[PDB]
Amino acid sequence: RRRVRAILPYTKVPDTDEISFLKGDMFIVHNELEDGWMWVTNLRTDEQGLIVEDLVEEV
Amino acid sequence: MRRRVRAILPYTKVPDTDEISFLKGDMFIVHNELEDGWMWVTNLRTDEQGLIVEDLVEEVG
Repeated sequence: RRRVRAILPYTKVPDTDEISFLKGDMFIVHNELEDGWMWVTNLRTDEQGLIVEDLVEEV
Repeated sequence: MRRRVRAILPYTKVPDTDEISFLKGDMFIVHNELEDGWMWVTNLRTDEQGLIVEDLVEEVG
């Protein structure tokens, strides 16, 4: 919880609500789901979507 | 991973069950789609995880 930053880029799986992102991107966490998933907002693109904890780090 | 769906109508869970209550407009992240028409999801407004019927939701985006 707080603001997390992508440690690597990521391209979403089609037909899911995952969002693609680039390394360095900052996110605000809205919900922390089971199995490391999170519903967030990417501050660069303003897109809302799912991202996994394995690809981000606390700021 | 997967997708988000939205409630088109409200629903009050049967007491003491794994169903969850929700309001029209609530957004859910789908974890499992059960062949019996139900699904295991998480309500993003309440953060509750449980069962909901697919007939009360619609696809988003």
